[PDB]
Amino acid sequence: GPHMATGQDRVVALVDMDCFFVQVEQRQNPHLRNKPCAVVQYKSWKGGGIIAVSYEARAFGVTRSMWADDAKKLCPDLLLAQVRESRGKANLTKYREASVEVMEIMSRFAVIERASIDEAYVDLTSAVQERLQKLQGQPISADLLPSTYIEGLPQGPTVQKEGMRKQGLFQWLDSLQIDNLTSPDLQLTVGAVIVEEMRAAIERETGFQCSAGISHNKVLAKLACGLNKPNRQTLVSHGSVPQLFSQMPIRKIRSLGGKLGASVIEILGIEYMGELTQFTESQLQSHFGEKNGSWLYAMCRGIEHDPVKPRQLPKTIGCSKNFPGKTALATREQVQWWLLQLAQELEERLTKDRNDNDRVATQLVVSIRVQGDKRLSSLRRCCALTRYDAHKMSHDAFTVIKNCNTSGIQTEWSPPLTMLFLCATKFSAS
DNA sequence: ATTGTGACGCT
DNA sequence: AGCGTCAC
Ligand SMILES: Nc1ncnc2c1ncn2[C@H]1C[C@H](O)[C@@H](COP(=O)(O)NP(=O)(O)OP(=O)(O)O)O1
Ligand SMILES: [Mg+2]
Ligand SMILES: [Mg+2]
Repeated sequence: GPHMATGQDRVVALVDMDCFFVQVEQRQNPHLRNKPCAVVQYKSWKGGGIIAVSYEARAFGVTRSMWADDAKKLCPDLLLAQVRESRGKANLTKYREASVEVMEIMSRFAVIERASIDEAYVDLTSAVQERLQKLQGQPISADLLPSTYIEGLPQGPTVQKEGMRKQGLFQWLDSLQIDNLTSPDLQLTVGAVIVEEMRAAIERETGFQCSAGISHNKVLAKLACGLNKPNRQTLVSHGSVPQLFSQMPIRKIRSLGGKLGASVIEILGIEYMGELTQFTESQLQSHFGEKNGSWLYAMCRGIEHDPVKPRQLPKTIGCSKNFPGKTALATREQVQWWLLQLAQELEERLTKDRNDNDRVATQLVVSIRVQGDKRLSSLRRCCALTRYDAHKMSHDAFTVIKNCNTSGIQTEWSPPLTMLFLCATKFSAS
């Protein structure tokens, strides 16, 4: 009752770019706009691998991971843009730079946590208080929320999508208690107003559209964001959680999409997030550990404490290449040449990072995968990163991995290498 | 023959 | 440190 905290202390948003790499390519090439199109990596094997899909193409069943030749079977008019290739490998620089455009705009409004190349969490608690005191008890007009959905509404006692959106928004705004600067629902609503402004700024200043979730924590904000993609934002209130979670598959919640979530389902014999409420905290800790158990106990009630971390920049800079099937590396000169290619791309990125961000990486991580290993990475080893020099970095990487060659003759490499990876980490101010 | 990333937990 | 999980 009076002492059960409800996880309503913060306003958190998650902003996620719509079909991001496609929008980057559509901005550059107007011929691709408003078309079924996808972004592909490589081309020789089965037309290349799709990594991003416009919503028009999704209507035909085109998905990420699909080979372009197969996507063309579903959508013969599908347009394609290829990822740039440099030093024999896909190079993601255009999309990293477009990401920086977006992240810098978001940072004007509040502290952000860069969660991926196309999404960031925003802690809007302080901006909301500021806007509430600036408002001074004035009601919030539906005109300030032109792309907002209120999850769970309309309910209780039109057949077009926009009409239903507005009905739900009207119900929400009519029930709002604007006199209380401490009402969590009012705080979320003001947060949604700010996120409308943020998303309008992103679109105006970059051309890119995005979706967003607004709630009281990161997990609910991320879940909310997906409910009404594309080009829309969704408010998930604390009160909306019991109905929303009552039919929400456990795998849809961030961090439960893999083996842990499958074990929750298997061990407890449940399917939906809401069913977790019927277990004690101790029961959940007994099955999934102290940390996971406490997290699940609170999360299924809509409560999570994970902070929005003040971090706009990636904390590692990595370069990797797969060598699948018959292309696996089997000679010493091959391994050396590709380590050099990776190191040269890495040195380029690291030198730019040092100039832009006043920091230097101090550790080099070298990872490989050998033919036959089902795991993604076979061995990882670190060494010192003291100079941004590609030849030195590639020589050091080879020195670190050379004992992995089981071949008697040095000139060959056994077993063949199906992946190389160089990662710069452990950044220090400079 | 997904690929190229990137954050964080465990021991 | 080196390995595993999870999601982009
Ligand atoms: N498995 C993968 N491998 C490589 N690149 C990937 C990838 N998954 C995504 N990307 C790249 C390409 C993606 O554009 C970008 C952001 O990933 P999302 O936010 O998961 N997906 P998007 O923004 O395309 O669509 P929407 O958010 O509207 O559903 O990261
Ligand atoms: Mg996205
Ligand atoms: Mg994303």
